[PDB]
Amino acid sequence: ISSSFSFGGFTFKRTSGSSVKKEEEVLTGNLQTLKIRVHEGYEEFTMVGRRATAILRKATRRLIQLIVSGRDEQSIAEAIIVAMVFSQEDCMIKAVRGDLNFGSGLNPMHQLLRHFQKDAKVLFQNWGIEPIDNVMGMIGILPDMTPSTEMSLRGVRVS
Repeated sequence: ISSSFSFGGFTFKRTSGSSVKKEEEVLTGNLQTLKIRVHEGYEEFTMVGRRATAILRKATRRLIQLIVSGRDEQSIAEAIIVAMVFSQEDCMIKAVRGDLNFGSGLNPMHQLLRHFQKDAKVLFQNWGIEPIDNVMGMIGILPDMTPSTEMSLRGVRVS
Protein backbone atom coordinates (compact mmCIF):
# COMPACT_ATOMS: atom_id res chain seq x y z
CA ILE A 1 0.00 0.00 0.00
CA SER A 2 1.62 3.25 -1.22
CA SER A 3 -1.20 5.65 -0.26
CA SER A 4 -4.35 5.69 1.93
CA PHE A 5 -7.05 8.39 1.80
CA SER A 6 -10.80 8.80 2.08
CA PHE A 7 -13.09 10.00 -0.67
CA GLY A 8 -16.91 9.89 -0.80
CA GLY A 9 -16.93 7.87 2.41
CA PHE A 10 -14.67 5.17 1.01
CA THR A 11 -11.15 4.47 2.10
CA PHE A 12 -8.92 4.08 -0.93
CA LYS A 13 -5.73 2.13 -0.55
CA ARG A 14 -3.40 2.31 -3.50
CA THR A 15 -1.96 -1.10 -4.27
CA SER A 16 -0.13 -0.24 -7.43
CA GLY A 17 0.94 2.56 -9.64
CA SER A 18 1.21 6.23 -9.11
CA SER A 19 -0.01 9.53 -10.36
CA VAL A 20 0.75 13.20 -10.57
CA LYS A 21 -1.85 15.96 -10.18
CA LYS A 22 -2.19 18.41 -13.06
CA GLU A 23 -4.59 21.33 -12.97
CA GLU A 24 -6.83 21.19 -16.06
CA GLU A 25 -9.90 22.92 -17.34
CA VAL A 26 -12.97 20.81 -18.16
CA LEU A 27 -16.43 21.57 -19.46
CA THR A 28 -19.39 20.03 -17.67
CA GLY A 29 -22.58 18.81 -19.31
CA ASN A 30 -24.12 22.01 -17.89
CA LEU A 31 -21.55 23.98 -19.86
CA GLN A 32 -19.64 25.13 -16.79
CA THR A 33 -15.90 25.46 -17.23
CA LEU A 34 -14.31 23.85 -14.12
CA LYS A 35 -10.67 23.76 -13.00
CA ILE A 36 -9.89 20.31 -11.64
CA ARG A 37 -6.76 18.58 -10.48
CA VAL A 38 -6.57 15.71 -12.90
CA HIS A 39 -4.71 12.58 -11.68
CA GLU A 40 -2.31 11.49 -14.39
CA GLY A 41 -1.20 7.89 -14.31
CA TYR A 42 -2.32 4.27 -13.96
CA GLU A 43 -3.30 3.24 -10.42
CA GLU A 44 -5.06 0.42 -8.68
CA PHE A 45 -6.94 0.73 -5.42
CA THR A 46 -9.03 -1.22 -3.02
CA MET A 47 -12.01 0.85 -1.85
CA VAL A 48 -13.62 0.17 1.49
CA GLY A 49 -16.79 1.84 2.57
CA ARG A 50 -19.21 1.30 5.40
CA ARG A 51 -21.47 -0.85 3.19
CA ALA A 52 -19.53 -1.92 0.09
CA THR A 53 -16.02 -2.66 -1.12
CA ALA A 54 -14.38 -2.62 -4.54
CA ILE A 55 -11.25 -3.07 -6.60
CA LEU A 56 -10.65 -0.08 -8.91
CA ARG A 57 -8.18 -0.01 -11.80
CA LYS A 58 -7.93 3.37 -13.47
CA ALA A 59 -5.75 5.57 -15.57
CA THR A 60 -5.81 9.22 -16.59
CA ARG A 61 -9.52 10.19 -16.84
CA ARG A 62 -10.29 6.56 -17.57
CA LEU A 63 -11.99 3.81 -15.56
CA ILE A 64 -10.44 0.50 -16.57
CA GLN A 65 -12.10 -1.91 -14.18
CA LEU A 66 -14.35 -1.75 -11.14
CA ILE A 67 -15.36 -4.89 -9.28
CA VAL A 68 -17.78 -4.07 -6.52
CA SER A 69 -19.16 -6.10 -3.61
CA GLY A 70 -22.08 -4.81 -1.51
CA ARG A 71 -24.98 -5.79 0.80
CA ASP A 72 -27.66 -4.49 -1.56
CA GLU A 73 -28.23 -2.48 -4.73
CA GLN A 74 -28.20 0.91 -3.00
CA SER A 75 -24.75 0.16 -1.50
CA ILE A 76 -23.37 -1.06 -4.83
CA ALA A 77 -24.76 2.13 -6.56
CA GLU A 78 -22.96 4.33 -3.98
CA ALA A 79 -19.59 2.68 -4.72
CA ILE A 80 -20.16 2.89 -8.43
CA ILE A 81 -20.94 6.64 -8.19
CA VAL A 82 -17.81 7.35 -6.18
CA ALA A 83 -15.63 5.31 -8.51
CA MET A 84 -17.09 7.02 -11.67
CA VAL A 85 -16.45 10.49 -10.12
CA PHE A 86 -13.01 9.53 -8.91
CA SER A 87 -12.19 8.20 -12.47
CA GLN A 88 -12.58 11.83 -13.73
CA GLU A 89 -13.88 10.42 -16.99
CA ASP A 90 -15.17 13.00 -19.40
CA CYS A 91 -18.33 10.93 -19.72
CA MET A 92 -19.02 11.61 -16.02
CA ILE A 93 -18.16 15.33 -16.44
CA LYS A 94 -20.62 15.54 -19.39
CA ALA A 95 -23.38 13.91 -17.36
CA VAL A 96 -23.45 16.88 -14.91
CA ARG A 97 -26.79 18.74 -15.19
CA GLY A 98 -26.48 21.72 -12.86
CA ASP A 99 -24.07 24.28 -11.56
CA LEU A 100 -21.25 23.26 -9.23
CA ASN A 101 -19.90 25.69 -6.66
CA PHE A 102 -18.93 25.75 -2.96
CA GLY A 103 -22.63 25.26 -2.18
CA SER A 104 -22.08 21.66 -3.36
CA GLY A 105 -18.72 21.03 -1.73
CA LEU A 106 -15.31 22.28 -0.92
CA ASN A 107 -13.53 21.31 -4.14
CA PRO A 108 -14.84 20.35 -7.50
CA MET A 109 -14.34 16.61 -6.92
CA HIS A 110 -16.62 16.81 -3.89
CA GLN A 111 -19.08 19.02 -5.76
CA LEU A 112 -19.31 16.46 -8.54
CA LEU A 113 -19.72 13.72 -6.06
CA ARG A 114 -22.54 15.47 -4.23
CA HIS A 115 -24.24 16.25 -7.54
CA PHE A 116 -24.35 12.59 -8.56
CA GLN A 117 -25.23 11.31 -5.08
CA LYS A 118 -28.45 13.35 -5.28
CA ASP A 119 -29.37 11.76 -8.65
CA ALA A 120 -27.14 9.41 -10.69
CA LYS A 121 -29.63 8.51 -13.45
CA VAL A 122 -27.97 10.67 -16.14
CA LEU A 123 -24.50 9.41 -15.14
CA PHE A 124 -25.63 5.78 -15.29
CA GLN A 125 -27.53 6.33 -18.51
CA ASN A 126 -24.67 8.05 -20.31
CA TRP A 127 -21.75 5.90 -19.03
CA GLY A 128 -22.14 3.08 -21.59
CA ILE A 129 -22.83 -0.66 -21.42
CA GLU A 130 -21.07 -3.69 -22.77
CA PRO A 131 -21.73 -7.36 -23.15
CA ILE A 132 -19.96 -9.51 -20.64
CA ASP A 133 -18.48 -13.04 -20.31
CA ASN A 134 -19.39 -15.52 -17.57
CA VAL A 135 -17.03 -15.54 -14.55
CA MET A 136 -17.48 -17.33 -11.24
CA GLY A 137 -18.30 -14.99 -8.40
CA MET A 138 -19.25 -12.13 -10.85
CA ILE A 139 -22.30 -10.59 -12.59
CA GLY A 140 -23.16 -7.46 -14.60
CA ILE A 141 -25.08 -4.45 -13.32
CA LEU A 142 -27.30 -2.46 -15.65
CA PRO A 143 -27.76 1.35 -15.64
CA ASP A 144 -30.97 0.92 -13.68
CA MET A 145 -28.94 -0.99 -11.01
CA THR A 146 -30.50 -4.40 -11.71
CA PRO A 147 -28.29 -7.46 -12.20
CA SER A 148 -27.58 -9.06 -15.57
CA THR A 149 -25.59 -12.09 -16.63
CA GLU A 150 -25.40 -10.68 -20.16
CA MET A 151 -24.55 -6.97 -20.12
CA SER A 152 -23.09 -4.44 -17.72
CA LEU A 153 -22.07 -0.87 -17.17
CA ARG A 154 -18.80 -0.44 -19.10
CA GLY A 155 -15.88 -1.71 -17.05
CA VAL A 156 -18.08 -2.56 -14.05
CA ARG A 157 -18.79 -5.99 -12.51
CA VAL A 158 -20.41 -7.04 -9.26
CA SER A 159 -18.86 -9.79 -7.18
